[PDB]
Amino acid sequence: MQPVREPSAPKLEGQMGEDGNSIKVNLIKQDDGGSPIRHYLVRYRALSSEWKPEIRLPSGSDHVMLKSLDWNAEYEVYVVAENQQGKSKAAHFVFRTHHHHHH
Repeated sequence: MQPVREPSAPKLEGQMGEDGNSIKVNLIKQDDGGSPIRHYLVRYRALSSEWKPEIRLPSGSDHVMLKSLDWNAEYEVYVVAENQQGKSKAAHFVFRTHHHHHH
């Protein structure tokens, strides 16, 4: 267990949820550390929405698609990886869409 370094923070490309009420954030797809990731945990909150505690994902998930979040208002997302020996540093991003205005 000792030579296993913890995983690196998850990757974030901020791929806009054109789908509406949702968004796509990239996920680790390889062994960043000393052992592969086991699970992923995502926590997010919006201006009008609660801090969802965890969105589960398995090690073999290239991305995570979140939903039940504000789209016409601002929201924040935190995501971490959990490998068989420890956890990754959190990565976080903030987003809002549908902010088009007449010009």
